Amino acid sequence: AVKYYTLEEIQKHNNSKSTWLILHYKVYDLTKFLEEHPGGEEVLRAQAGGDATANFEAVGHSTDARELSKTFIIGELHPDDR
Ligand code: HEM
Repeated sequence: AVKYYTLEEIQKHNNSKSTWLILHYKVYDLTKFLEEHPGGEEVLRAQAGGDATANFEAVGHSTDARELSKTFIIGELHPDDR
């Protein structure tokens, strides 16, 4: 199962209270990951509300990181937005 969230909504979740972004048309809550993320908070938060696939892939991110991302998958991008 998965919950679908609208890009509208995701754009509201783009700051300290909620840092969510699209990667590969899925919604990753990194809100409680800001401090943890070795790349720093601002790098995600800058793209948050938007898609960051290109950045995520440009950075490579280890298999383990990709796997860890699943732990933050809170939903998919709504098909209306896809
Ligand atoms: C999907 C959620 C993400 C997870 C779980 C995650 C996890 C990690 C981890 C564990 C590292 C260490 C690199 C490694 O060992 O593979 C890292 C580095 C990094 N991440 Fe992420 N990341 C995520 C999303 C993003 C996003 C959206 C961006 C910002 C556009 C980003 C930018 C970076 C940068 C700049 C580094 C540092 C690379 C360096 O050391 O030069 N990450 N991330």
